[PDB]
Amino acid sequence: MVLYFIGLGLYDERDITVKGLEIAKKCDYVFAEFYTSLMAGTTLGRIQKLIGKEIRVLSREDVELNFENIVLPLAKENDVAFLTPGDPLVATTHAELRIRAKRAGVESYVIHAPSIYSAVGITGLHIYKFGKSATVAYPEGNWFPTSYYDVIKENAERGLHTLLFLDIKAEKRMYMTANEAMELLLKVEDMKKGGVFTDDTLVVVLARAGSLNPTIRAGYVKDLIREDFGDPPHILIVPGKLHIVEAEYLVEIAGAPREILRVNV
Amino acid sequence: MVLYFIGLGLYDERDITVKGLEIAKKCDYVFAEFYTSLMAGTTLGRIQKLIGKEIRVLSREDVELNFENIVLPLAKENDVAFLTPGDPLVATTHAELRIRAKRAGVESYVIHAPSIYSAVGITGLHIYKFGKSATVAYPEGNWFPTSYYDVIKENAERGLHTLLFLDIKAEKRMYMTANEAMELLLKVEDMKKGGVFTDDTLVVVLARAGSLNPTIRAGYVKDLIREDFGDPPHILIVPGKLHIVEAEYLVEIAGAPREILRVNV
Ligand SMILES: Nc1ncnc2c1ncn2[C@@H]1O[C@H](CSCC[C@H](N)C(=O)O)[C@@H](O)[C@H]1O
Repeated sequence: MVLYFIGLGLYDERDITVKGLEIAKKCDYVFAEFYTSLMAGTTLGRIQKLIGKEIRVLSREDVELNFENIVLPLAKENDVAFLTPGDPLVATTHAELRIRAKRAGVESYVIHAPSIYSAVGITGLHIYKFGKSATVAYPEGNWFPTSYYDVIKENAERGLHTLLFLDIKAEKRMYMTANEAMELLLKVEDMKKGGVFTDDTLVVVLARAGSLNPTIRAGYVKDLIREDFGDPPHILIVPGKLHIVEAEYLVEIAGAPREILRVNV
Repeated sequence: MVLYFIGLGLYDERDITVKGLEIAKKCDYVFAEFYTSLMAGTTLGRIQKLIGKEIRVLSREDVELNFENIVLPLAKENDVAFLTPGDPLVATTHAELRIRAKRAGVESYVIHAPSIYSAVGITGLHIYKFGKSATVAYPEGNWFPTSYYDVIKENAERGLHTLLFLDIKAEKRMYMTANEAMELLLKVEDMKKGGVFTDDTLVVVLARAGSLNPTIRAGYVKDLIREDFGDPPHILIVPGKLHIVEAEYLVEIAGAPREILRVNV
């Protein structure tokens, strides 16, 4: 009669909360999805071992098209857990699943966990200053999405920071790197000429948030575009005007140039 | 040798991540602050019991004025942890404490935890649509804060949602309710008259996020301003233009008026 949406957190199998782990252990059935994002610092086997339960992985179609046929039936007469990377319901499509639960006569509860949306606070940038968020998607065929460029423009215009989620081919386990993201943005700039993202733009890269050793780097595009930020996942941030306290953190903690103190404050 | 900033999560002691617990358990000294937020479902004793260490609570003055005199000295010869509600670097000024650690020759690490900033996903509103955030501060003396009103206006103009952190007076044990926040906004509206926040404005309230049964309610101010949302902490949200799926969730899960389903595109 109960469905639990449990977040797995940021990077490895220990990023789940104590509450989530204990609840998952008591569930009769445990499902999971790894298409909204991945858990780069662990494996399905390591998560299964920690939970002590067999974990049935569901694809995007399994969830979007057949959630009520695969998960809800068992949730009708048993305690069922649905695991997702990060914090449940941050991914736009998750919320709706709670409605399906209601219509199936199944109760649902949400067990939160850290999300990159909030973890970016480790960059030293004030969370309240983050504006609208966006995703940089790989272009392909004759399709070249550029909406994320406009998000940056509108946020920076109001002195706000822009969080850019980078594309990921979950099934193929291919992660877009911050370098690839910067290359694309310069390419979009060259096409839109809005002076939004250039070699002189200050950016912040956060890699492997959740790990005890994430890479946090800040600097101008011209200097970071070919820097090695380590293994995925990577997140790119284009900050707006900085509070001096933000700038000092970037310099002291993220190795940013002293120049940002006079150019971006 | 090291200093750990470990988040405790949204509501109770089990909201800490497994990573944070295992690390805290092995630290020599454990400090904490409980003035940046309110964990309404636990107590110091329960947290102490879970971690198996005596937790020394620090006041805002202890931290802001003497963090380097109380915490850092020990971190030079021991493994020290600093616990905080939610995520240690979200809507707090704790990030700057990492600079003090550095300048003191102390390596610091951050362990994230569920944050109210991302937990808002449970309201059904798309996280990427949230714009700048703000804090509704208690007026004091002849000083009546109003900056949060302009944040809502700017976000609403762009079709973005606004997350409003509500004030807290930890030592005085005062936790601002959504009702009180709504009252203050109506007053600011009377002054500025920007038509930003009125009796007809649609709002969303989230109370005690993190608990298994948080209060999630959506409706018009005139109808919710006197409603009982349960014990604090509370958060208030002023949605921008809604996607149909957001409206459906607000109606099905947050009990909003069915008329909002009819979106004005
Ligand atoms: N569990 C909860 N439920 C509802 N609101 C919460 C909450 N936790 C925090 N808040 C809101 O956020 C304010 C504190 S600001 C600090 C937030 C904390 N660092 C975090 O990451 O969660 C509270 O006064 C309240 O307005």
